[PDB]
Order: sequence, then C-alpha cells, then structure tokens
Amino acid sequence: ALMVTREDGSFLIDGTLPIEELREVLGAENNYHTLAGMCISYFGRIPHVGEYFDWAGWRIEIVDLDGARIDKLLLQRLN
Amino acid sequence: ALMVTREDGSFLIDGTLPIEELREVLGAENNYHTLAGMCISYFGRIPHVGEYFDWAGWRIEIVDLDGARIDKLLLQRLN
Ligand SMILES: [Mg+2]
Ligand SMILES: [Mg+2]
Ligand SMILES: [Mn+2]
Repeated sequence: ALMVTREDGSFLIDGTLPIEELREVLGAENNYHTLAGMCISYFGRIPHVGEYFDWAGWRIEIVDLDGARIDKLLLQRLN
Repeated sequence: ALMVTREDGSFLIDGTLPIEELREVLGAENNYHTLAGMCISYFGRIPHVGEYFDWAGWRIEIVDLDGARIDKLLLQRLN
C-alpha cells in the first residue's frame, strides 16, 4: 500500500508515490516525479524525521527515513 | 535514530526500540521485548498502517509497515 488514510482524515504516503498521482489524490493544482524526490528537492538535503513543508495547501512531514530513503510521509490539509 | 520528537511533542519511534527503553522514555510503569513485538502481540496479527491501541496512558499508532516489519510508530499521550 502506497497510501493510507488515518482516523482524522490525514494521509500516510509512501515516498515513491508519483507527484501526478499525488496531485490527483489531494485534488491539488521538474527535477522530480515522486513525493520523496519533491522533499529532497525542497530541502536541498536529506531531511530529519519531523521536518515539514507546505505545498499546494497541504503540510508534508517526514515520518520515516530508512537510510537515505524518505520512506513515509504524513500529509495534513492546512485549515 | 530510533526515536524523534515531532513539533507537537509526540514521538515517532522505531519498531525495534526495546520496551524497557520505551518505558523509561515515556515515564510509564513477556512474549516481546521491543515496541514492534508488543504491537504484533496486542493485535495477534500484522496490523494495517493507521491502526492503533492504548497502552500505559499513550496511544500507539502504526505509521509505516515495511513488508511484515512494523517499521515506524507514532506515540501520543492521551489527554
Ligand atoms: Mg524506518
Ligand atoms: Mg514503508
Ligand atoms: Mn520504513
């Protein structure tokens, strides 16, 4: 499973989810095509677990880092 | 890193964290000695991501499952 819904409606998402598929899931709106690629791109480095950024009205937080691999993300809608 | 603190004070924790070390971290109070072992023990099966249970005044939620391995947990204090 690449994506699951938590009890509060927020999403746990695999770093490999393609950005195209992500956009379609979130109903939202390079040098990347997956969610993990996008995070590396934003930070310009491999982020710590618990770091986050805001993208297309959503907060993306790193929740699991396996070696250098951004394995799992938490997505929550702002507001 | 086996454990990190999120912005809201909740913990992201590796399934391998020993229960003894977990108790000491949470300030809390078999057929298991790690956090992942405890989850498998509770559910009596490999749980889905997003499943959770309450233990010693804390909520434990599965956030990343890698094959059969319970890789990452979210811990939040109740109340
Ligand atoms: Mg991990
Ligand atoms: Mg995973
Ligand atoms: Mn993982």
